[PDB]
Amino acid sequence: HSPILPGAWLGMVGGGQLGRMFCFAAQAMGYRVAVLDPDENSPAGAVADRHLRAAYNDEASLTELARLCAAVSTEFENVPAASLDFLARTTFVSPAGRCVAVAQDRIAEKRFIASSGVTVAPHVVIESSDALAALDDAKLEAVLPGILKTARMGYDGKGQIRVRNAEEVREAHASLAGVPCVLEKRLPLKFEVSALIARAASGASVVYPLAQNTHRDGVLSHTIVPAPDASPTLVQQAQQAALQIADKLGYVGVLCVEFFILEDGSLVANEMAPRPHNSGHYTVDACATSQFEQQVRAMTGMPLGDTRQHSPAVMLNILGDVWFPDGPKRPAVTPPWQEVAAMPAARLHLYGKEEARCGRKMGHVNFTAATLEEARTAARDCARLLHIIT
Ligand SMILES: Nc1ncnc2c1ncn2[C@@H]1O[C@H](COP(=O)(O)OP(=O)(O)O)[C@@H](O)[C@H]1O
Ligand SMILES: [Mg+2]
Ligand SMILES: [Mg+2]
Repeated sequence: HSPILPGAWLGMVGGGQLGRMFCFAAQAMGYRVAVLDPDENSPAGAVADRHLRAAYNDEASLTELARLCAAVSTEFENVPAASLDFLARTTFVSPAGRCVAVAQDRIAEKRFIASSGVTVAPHVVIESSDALAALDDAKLEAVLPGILKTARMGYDGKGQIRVRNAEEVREAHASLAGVPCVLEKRLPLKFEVSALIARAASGASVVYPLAQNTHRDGVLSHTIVPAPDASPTLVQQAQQAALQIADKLGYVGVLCVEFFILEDGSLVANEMAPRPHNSGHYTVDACATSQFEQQVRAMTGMPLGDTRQHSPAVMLNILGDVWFPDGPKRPAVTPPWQEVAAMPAARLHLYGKEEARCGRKMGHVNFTAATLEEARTAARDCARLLHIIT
């Protein structure tokens, strides 16, 4: 892989905020970015050097992208793997379609992570309605109460149903149109962490500090780095687990592995994203090389960057709910960005999305300071200001 050098065209399939932040990282280093995204108002397309407005399976546009670009990546975990494989006929694609196919499918993903030597949650695979019908209630009850999750196309807790007995499992599967699913035992979670790694085609890799993540209603709310409740041993285990998965997968790119720490202290792998991750946004303001720059480096065959964290950090997600302080049925109110910007620790990142909607990710604020407790305190003050907390 002769390295792809500054000045070249780099392709990005998907045009959300992750693709937008990739654009800034690539363009700062002198690359040009072509974004393929069907939406006219794409956050990434708005800043890309070129936006191909097309469906992710459009043959002509895929051909155009691969002809223009020396290397192509994605920011969209649910992208069709066949689109990445089509692109790889004529250009370098990182991560490869085969890797994305494993990570985007909960059944394949749990099997693969287990086969890497990493513990996953107790679960029952439900391949089809016919298969579920043949399972006895005891086999379901062994992982109940639990969560029925669609194997494909879930994000932000969607495609998931709580289930408390075998009958609810069967009704839930019908409610999900009978698609393949995983039934996971609900575990007693003490805290959640994510390991962020980048891996080059050579097998070289870098790892970030462990991020400690808090979710509300299944959506990431904030991230604290380095994880205050993760001992050096656990940090080491979680990092090695992500690297073992990435090595076995032949993964080239940025990989984020989410973990549970249970009340008994055990580490359980939840899922992985074949891309930069919401819980890695802090790297932009806290680390030498951001996760977006690692994606550039991995896909170009350039050396991976240093992951040194120069400042402790907290990321606070900004959902569209913040625009509705008087409730969703009342008019939107522009959030107090002038008061956020008056906070010394605050690094404001807004995605350029036109319409604020509840549940929609509109931005994030990174808080950096000399000490983690100063950053945590600032993020709490900002959360109260925005009515994220009381
Ligand atoms: N087996 C489980 N036990 C307990 N909590 C869980 C389990 N699976 C998921 N959760 C909770 O729900 C959140 C979202 O589930 P996850 O499968 O990660 O959804 P998504 O893929 O949409 O991000 C997790 O971060 C975790 O807090
Ligand atoms: Mg996944
Ligand atoms: Mg998750």
